Amino acid sequence: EFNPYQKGPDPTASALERNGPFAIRSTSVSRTSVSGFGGGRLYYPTASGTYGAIAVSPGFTGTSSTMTFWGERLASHGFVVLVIDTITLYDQPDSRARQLKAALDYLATQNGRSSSPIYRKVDTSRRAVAGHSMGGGGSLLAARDNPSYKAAIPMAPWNTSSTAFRTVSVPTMIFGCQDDSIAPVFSSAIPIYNAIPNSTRKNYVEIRNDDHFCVMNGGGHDATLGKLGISWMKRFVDNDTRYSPFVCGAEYNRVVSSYEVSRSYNNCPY
Ligand SMILES: *[C@@H]1O[C@H](CO)[C@@H](O)[C@H](O)[C@H]1NC(C)=O
Ligand SMILES: [Ca+2]
Repeated sequence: EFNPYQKGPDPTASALERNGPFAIRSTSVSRTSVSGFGGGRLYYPTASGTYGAIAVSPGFTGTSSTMTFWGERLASHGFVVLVIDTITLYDQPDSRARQLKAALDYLATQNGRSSSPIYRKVDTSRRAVAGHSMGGGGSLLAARDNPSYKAAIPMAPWNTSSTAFRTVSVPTMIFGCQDDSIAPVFSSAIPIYNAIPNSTRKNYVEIRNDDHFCVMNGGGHDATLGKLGISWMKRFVDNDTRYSPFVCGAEYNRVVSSYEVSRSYNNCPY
């Protein structure tokens, strides 16, 4: 009933469909300054406090630039977000899983460095992952291999075998793009959703009439996907149950019965 991780005002649909109440800054993380991952783009609230840490991976030949929406939209709702670049454009999901792990390790280190823009902004104990395509698989692999992680949002996950995810205990929200021809939802995203233990808080939202890149910068679903992603991270990274209506109740139903959505699965309520 006391939630120490609680931040921002009581959520409204309209507030969650746009940049949040937290002023943010971004800096880049040079490839040369890190091993474990290929650098990337760091977004953080300027307000004093410690926030959940979120690492986001692009997919095959993907760059951090294509997911800056996720950096800005999540950070502005009260998170520290690192959208990574990979060691190589050709890294497979198991590799993207290690890099997400290492990027989260990096944020924890920088959190103790008085020179860092994120000095004392990172709650080391509250970590989440997300990613596009092979980055989505990577995010679910990292969540499997780091069960202390609070949340995973695989977005249009590629074809890591759904078998690999039968022991995921980390609350997982999967985005699908209905007319994805690169990672068809019916053979890729949906079997992964179904492979996750039913005791694991989970959710699948499928964007109607859109392709593999419907979740990326300019995909055309900033309002709805952002609102779902913010709500998933708030719910599980911040244990903020004010966000339940947006993933399980009235405001989720609004979204998931809307023309924008072609499929919806979940083990609600939570
Ligand atoms: C998991 O839940 C699904 C969806 O309701 C159900 O089909 C399946 O039997 C459940 N799995 C187990 C192991 O009970
Ligand atoms: Ca689109």
